[PDB]
Amino acid sequence: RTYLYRGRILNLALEGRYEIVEHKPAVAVIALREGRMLFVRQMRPAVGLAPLEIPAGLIEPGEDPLEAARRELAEETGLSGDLTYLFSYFVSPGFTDEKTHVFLAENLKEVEAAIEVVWMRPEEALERHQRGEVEFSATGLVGVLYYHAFLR
Amino acid sequence: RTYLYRGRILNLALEGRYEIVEHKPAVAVIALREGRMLFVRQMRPAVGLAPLEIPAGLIEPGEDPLEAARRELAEETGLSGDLTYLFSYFVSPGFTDEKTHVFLAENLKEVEAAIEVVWMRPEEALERHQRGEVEFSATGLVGVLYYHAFLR
Ligand SMILES: O=C[C@H](O)[C@H](O)[C@H](O)COP(=O)(O)O
Ligand SMILES: O=C[C@H](O)[C@H](O)[C@H](O)COP(=O)(O)O
Ligand SMILES: [Zn+2]
Ligand SMILES: [Zn+2]
Ligand SMILES: [Zn+2]
Ligand SMILES: [Zn+2]
Repeated sequence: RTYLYRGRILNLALEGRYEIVEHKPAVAVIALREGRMLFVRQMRPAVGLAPLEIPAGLIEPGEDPLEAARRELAEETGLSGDLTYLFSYFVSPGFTDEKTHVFLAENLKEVEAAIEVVWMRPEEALERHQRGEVEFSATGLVGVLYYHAFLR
Repeated sequence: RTYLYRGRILNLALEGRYEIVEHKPAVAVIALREGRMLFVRQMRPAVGLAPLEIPAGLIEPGEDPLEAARRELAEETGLSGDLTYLFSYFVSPGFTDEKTHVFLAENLKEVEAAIEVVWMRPEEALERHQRGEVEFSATGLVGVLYYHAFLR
């Protein structure tokens, strides 16, 4: 494990063959309300566009998944609710170790009044994408599929 | 966009603030057969473990998503089938531009006889994970949720 770079949100290392990008673990929050899912959008310079996503972020030091989940929901949408741990996944285990912890939010309450809050019915997000009008981050897609799988 | 590294499967660059890992687009194949989903496992040095995944890989030069999908299914499981484009997503648009194209495979036929082929019912993969016995890559999770959403 030889490091070629130690950055702000990632490190670039080598393990002989493998190029490994170490990355901080992250969280994602799935929230449904009156048939609409809470998506969000922000400019993403890494991809040149603003894909459809759900409240998410990096787990800060001394903070655990749940806590991180709570903070992200509040900082990105100004809402708080009852969170339940659903599952987790490695974004791309082929080169990075970024692991995302997904949560479900219920009984959302306005606790606060350029990260666009986008309430939208999962069915329409799915249609817009199939029509090529909008893109998906892993979180957005997982939010939609999860919904179609367990929240209808 | 200043490059700090140009590697084999990724490039590390800077856009003033942003640390950007350019990555080749990838494909993923969802296949169900007699209630079992076709998962796969391989050692992943980037994460130190072998998460539950579905046939996937990098799109080679001159190859399009579908073609890549076909090749991966065949090289990793020795099967071929009827593939349909489902949707796509950016693994982690926060730092990388890796985009994955997900396909569904049907009417799988053995076209060929350390990437472990793991046939397993999505319900059990889901239970094992909830029990903390197994991890998920984004592809594996998407495969499971997609199944629970549209293939039951
Ligand atoms: O998460 C997997 C990504 O596709 C990585 O880029 C990984 O290195 C790809 O490896 P492979 O082609 O063996 O699936
Ligand atoms: O795909 C998003 C990943 O979490 C990236 O690491 C991204 O840089 C995180 O940014 P933020 O905390 O603003 O969501
Ligand atoms: Zn954030
Ligand atoms: Zn931070
Ligand atoms: Zn491959
Ligand atoms: Zn290759």
